[PDB]
Amino acid sequence: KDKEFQVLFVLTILTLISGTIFYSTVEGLRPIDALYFSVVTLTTVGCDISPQTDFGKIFTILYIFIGIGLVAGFIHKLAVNVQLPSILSNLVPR
Amino acid sequence: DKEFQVLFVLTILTLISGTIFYSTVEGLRPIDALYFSVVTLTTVGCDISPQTDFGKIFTILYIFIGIGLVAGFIHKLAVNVQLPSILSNL
Amino acid sequence: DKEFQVLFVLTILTLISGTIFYSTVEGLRPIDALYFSVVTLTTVGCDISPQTDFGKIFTILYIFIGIGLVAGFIHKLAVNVQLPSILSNL
Amino acid sequence: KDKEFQVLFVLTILTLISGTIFYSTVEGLRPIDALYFSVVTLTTVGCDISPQTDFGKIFTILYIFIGIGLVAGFIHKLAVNVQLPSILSNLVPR
Ligand SMILES: [K+]
Ligand SMILES: [K+]
Ligand SMILES: [Rb+]
Ligand SMILES: [Rb+]
Ligand SMILES: [Rb+]
Ligand SMILES: [Rb+]
Repeated sequence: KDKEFQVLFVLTILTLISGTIFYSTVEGLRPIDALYFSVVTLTTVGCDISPQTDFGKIFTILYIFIGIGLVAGFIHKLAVNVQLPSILSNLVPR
Repeated sequence: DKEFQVLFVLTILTLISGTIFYSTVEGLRPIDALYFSVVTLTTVGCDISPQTDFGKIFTILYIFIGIGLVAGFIHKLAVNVQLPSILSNL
Repeated sequence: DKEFQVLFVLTILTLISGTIFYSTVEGLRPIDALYFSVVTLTTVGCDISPQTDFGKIFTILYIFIGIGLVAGFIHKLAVNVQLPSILSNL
Repeated sequence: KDKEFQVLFVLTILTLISGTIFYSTVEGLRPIDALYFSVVTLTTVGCDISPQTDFGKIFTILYIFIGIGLVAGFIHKLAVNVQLPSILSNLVPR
């Protein structure tokens, strides 16, 4: 078990929870839409919508700067600790 | 190089999976479904988004499932594409 | 850590430079100019684009000038932000 | 002088030239807008516009897959061979 991976996972879940609550409260999005906006923002995919309120713009700025680094670290650890071992195991002739 | 070959195959299958899902669930044309799948997993982004809740949840999982895969494929593809030029001018 | 400090400063100045340019040349409000600068250099992207040719050329140069800087800053910021949690649960 | 950096530079310039010509021809954009769309696409920033024609969609797909890797490699080499040495030199007390 990788502690760095566990922390990055919990931090990402809390980050996405925080984003969902914020955008559904301040920007008036449905929780599902708020979660989607948080995910596509922190993975840098982006969305067709932007925050309308100045508070949403400021939060999104800070959210982006801390969130991108965490999610990116989680995606890296997810690739090397889970997806890559699973791919390798699944390529073994049995 | 079997490393690049497997990354290609995985990327193809992932993109196929997205094209099928978005063309059937989100009603996009196949070419538009593929485009959405590609720009989503490469993080270029689109000027549309899934309008169904089912499509939103899928795109979230689709991103985490495929974003790292496509990143690895783009890297290996870059190496193979530029290596002839590096070797020629060297 | 002076490494993180200099990356912070450089990022601040780059973002300030974009906010000034986009608020004056592209007529955005300062907060919107900053938002555009941030989402452009982090590659999140925006639902607008510069409408003047001068703004387009600037954003092209602005991307190549700052994209690598912000990437390095986001990495160092990530390390500093998560390191207390790593150490606490270890 | 770094040959890898030189090749990555020339390849990026040719890639952006190719994109500009394509999008101004097939998608009917002004050359400046075509170049902008090529840059923001290959850096993954994205644009508010998407290709309208099916040929533009297919080209953009292939363009993205080859273009992102090259531009990303150029940006890396630009950071380590040019921007970072320049920053370090500019931080030297004189
Ligand atoms: K975008
Ligand atoms: K967009
Ligand atoms: Rb809400
Ligand atoms: Rb044109
Ligand atoms: Rb991106
Ligand atoms: Rb984007």
